[PDB]
Amino acid sequence: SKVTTVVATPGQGPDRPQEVSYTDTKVIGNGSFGVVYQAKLCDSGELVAIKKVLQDKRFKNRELQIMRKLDHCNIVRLRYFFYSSGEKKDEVYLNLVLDYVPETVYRVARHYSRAKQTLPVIYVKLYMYQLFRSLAYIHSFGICHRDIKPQNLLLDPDTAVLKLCDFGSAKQLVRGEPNVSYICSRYYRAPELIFGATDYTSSIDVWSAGCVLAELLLGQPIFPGDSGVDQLVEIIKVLGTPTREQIREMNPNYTEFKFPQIKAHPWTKVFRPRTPPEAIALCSRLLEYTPTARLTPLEACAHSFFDELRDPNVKLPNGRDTPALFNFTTQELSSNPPLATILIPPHARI
Amino acid sequence: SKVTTVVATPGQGPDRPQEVSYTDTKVIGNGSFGVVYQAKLCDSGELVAIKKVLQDKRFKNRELQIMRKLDHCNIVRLRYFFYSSGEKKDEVYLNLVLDYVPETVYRVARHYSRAKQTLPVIYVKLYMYQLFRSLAYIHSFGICHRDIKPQNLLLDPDTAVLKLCDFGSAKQLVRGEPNVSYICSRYYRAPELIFGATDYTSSIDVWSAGCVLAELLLGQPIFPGDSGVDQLVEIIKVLGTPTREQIREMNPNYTEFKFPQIKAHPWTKVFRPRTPPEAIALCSRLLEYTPTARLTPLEACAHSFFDELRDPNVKLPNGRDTPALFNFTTQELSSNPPLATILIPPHARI
Ligand SMILES: CN(C)CCNS(=O)(=O)c1ccc(-c2cnc(N)c(C(=O)Nc3cccnc3)n2)cc1
Ligand SMILES: CN(C)CCNS(=O)(=O)c1ccc(-c2cnc(N)c(C(=O)Nc3cccnc3)n2)cc1
Repeated sequence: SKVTTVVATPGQGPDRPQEVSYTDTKVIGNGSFGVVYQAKLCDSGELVAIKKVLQDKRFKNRELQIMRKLDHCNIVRLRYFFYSSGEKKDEVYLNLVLDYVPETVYRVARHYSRAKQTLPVIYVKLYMYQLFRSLAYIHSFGICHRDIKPQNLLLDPDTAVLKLCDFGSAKQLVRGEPNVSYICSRYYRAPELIFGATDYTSSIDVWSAGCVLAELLLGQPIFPGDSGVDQLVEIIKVLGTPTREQIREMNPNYTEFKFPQIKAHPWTKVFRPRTPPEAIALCSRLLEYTPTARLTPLEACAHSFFDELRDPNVKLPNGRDTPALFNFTTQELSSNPPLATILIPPHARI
Repeated sequence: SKVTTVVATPGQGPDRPQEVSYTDTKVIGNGSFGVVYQAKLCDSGELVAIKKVLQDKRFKNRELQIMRKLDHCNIVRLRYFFYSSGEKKDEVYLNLVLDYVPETVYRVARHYSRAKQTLPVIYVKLYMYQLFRSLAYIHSFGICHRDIKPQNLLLDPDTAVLKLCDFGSAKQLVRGEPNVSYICSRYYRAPELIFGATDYTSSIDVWSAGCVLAELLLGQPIFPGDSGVDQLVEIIKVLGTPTREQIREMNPNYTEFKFPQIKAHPWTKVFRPRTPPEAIALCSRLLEYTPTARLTPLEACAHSFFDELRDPNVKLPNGRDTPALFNFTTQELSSNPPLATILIPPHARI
C-alpha cells in the first residue's frame, strides 16, 4: 500500500518533531470543519484518526492549542500534528493525528432504537460516567466543549471505553468575556443558548450531557424541535414554565416575553416504568433552568446512579473487566477534592 | 359517519355565528402547537383543516388576531373559529377552521430529490411568485411570518395554487420593540437570527424565501447545519466572509468575533449548469448579509425570473391556465405602488 511520511510534532511534551509514517488512509468523516481520515501507523500498526482543517496563518488554531494541553483517558489524545497541502495552492492545512475509536454513542443508540430496544443500563452508566470525567477534566482548565452530542462521543465496543472528540467549538470561558450563543447542536442546547445569552458558563456542557442521558434512557431525544420555540415548548412540557428569576439566571433581557403556562410533568412519568429511580434523579439535577443549580461533572460522577460502577464485582456483559474508572488526578479533582472519598472506592488502585 | 355540529364565528366580517357541520375528521398534523385535523363540510362536501390549540386563560390568541385580519389568495383563510372542551379535562381549546390544501412544497421537493430529479422551473417560478405575494401582503400590515419553510407552503397539485400556512410564530414587528431571536426553523434562519439579534425586521422572511428558492433549484438545502456555527460556515462558503459593517447591520454586539476568511463562491458555480441565470440573480439579491440590501417581497415579484408568468401564453404543463397572479390590491401594492407597471402585465389590463 501507499506509505505517507511526514515530519510531525508530538502532541504533548517538548516540540521535537519526528518522522511519522502511516498507511491505509480512508475518509471516515466530512463536515463544515474539513475531513477526518483513518490511517495505520507503519511502525506499531496502531490505528489513528487524522483531522485535516484549512489553517490561516493570521491566527493560531484554537483547537490545536486546547488539544496540546489535554491528557485524559476519556478524551481522544493528540498524538502528533503537522502541516501539509490538500486541495488548493497557497492554502496550508493543519493535520491532527488523534486516537482512533471505532464507534459512536449516536450509532450505538440508533441500533437499539431501530431494534425497538433500549441500551442496557450498565452501558448508560459506563458511557455517562466516562463523559462526566472528560467534562470534569476540561472544565478544571476553564475549557467548555460547547458541542456535546452523541456523535462526539466515541466508543470502543470491546472495552466499553468512551472518548470525547471534536474540539472545534471548544473554548476557554473567562468571566466577563462574552461568548457566541450559536454554538451547540440542536436538541442538546441549554435554554440560555436558546435565549441568546453570551454570559453562559461550562454548565452548558452539563445540560447537553443530561440530554444525552435522557435520550439513552428514552430511546429518542428528550427535547426535539426544528426551531428554538419548539425546543423550549418541549423543555417547558417537562420542566414546567420557568419563573422570572429562572429566566433572569438564563438571559436577563428576555423576562418581558411570555411562554404557555404548563405545570411540571413528574420526571418519573417522563421515562418508561422500569427506569432506575437514580437515573431519573440524575436527569432532574442535570436538566435545571438555573445554570448554577445543575450538578458539576465531578458531582455527577459521585451520584448514586454510578454506584454499580464502584462495585468490586462489576464486569462487562462480554465478561471483561470494566475500563479505567478511578485513576483520578489532582487536576481532575480540583473543583471538589473531598469527592475522592466517594470517587475512588476502597478496592481501587492499590 | 359521525357528524360534529358547532356554532362558529366567521373568520372575517361581522360576528354573525354560523352553524357548521363537519364529518370524516382525521389527524393530518401533530406538533408542539397542538393538532391539525382534516374534515369534510357536511353540506358542500368541501375539505377544511381544523387547527386545535390550547386557549391561554391570561391573554387573547395572537394567531387568531392575525388570521382575522387576512384575506389573500396565497394564504390559508380563516373560515371560522370556535371554542371546545378538547382532550385534556376542564381546559378550553381554540379551533381554527382553515382552507385545506392537500400537498406541501416539502413533500413535492422530497419526491423529486428521492427520484434524483429537480422540480421543473415553471413550478419553481409559480411557487416562489405566490410565496412573495403572500409575504408582500402580510408585511404590508407590519406582520412577519417568522417560520417560512417548505412544510408551511401548501400546494394544490392540479391548479398550482400555493397557500402560506402556520401563523403560530407570526408577529406584528414594531420598530424599537425587541423580538425573540429563537423563532424560525433550522436551514431557513437569517444570519441576524443566528447572531441573536432582537431588532430584526420582516426581511428575515425574505432570507427564508431565498433559502426555499435555492433548495428547489439545488435539490437539497443550501445552508444545512445542526448548529448555528455550521450554518454560518455554509453561508460564508457561498456569500464570502461578512465585512465589519455587514456584521454591524445584522447584530452590532458580534463585530469583534472572527470567522474563517473565505472568498465569495461565484453563485453560477453553486447551482447545476442548466440553471436559469435569472434564478441565480434572484438568489443573490434575496440572500444578502445586510437585511436592508435584500429585495422586498413586492420587488422579488417584479424580478426578471418571473417574466414567463407575465407571458399571455403561459400554461401549466397539465394544460390548465395558471392560477390568479395579477389580482393585486392597493394594500398589497402599498410598499411601492409604481411596481404595478411591471406586476400587472399589458394583457391583464385589457
Ligand atoms: C461507517 N462509515 C460511514 C465510517 C465510520 N463512521 S462512524 O460514524 O462510525 C465514525 C466516525 C468517526 C470516528 C472517529 C474516530 N476517531 C476520531 N478521533 C474521530 C474524530 O476525531 N472525529 C471528529 C469528528 C468531527 C470533528 N472532529 C473530529 N472520529 C469513528 C467512527
Ligand atoms: C403524514 N401525512 C401523510 C399526513 C399529512 N399530509 S401532508 O404532510 O402532506 C399535509 C399536512 C398538512 C396539510 C395542511 C392542509 N391545510 C392546512 N390549512 C394545513 C395547516 O394549516 N397546517 C398547519 C401546520 C402546522 C401549524 N399550523 C398549521 N395543513 C396538508 C398536507
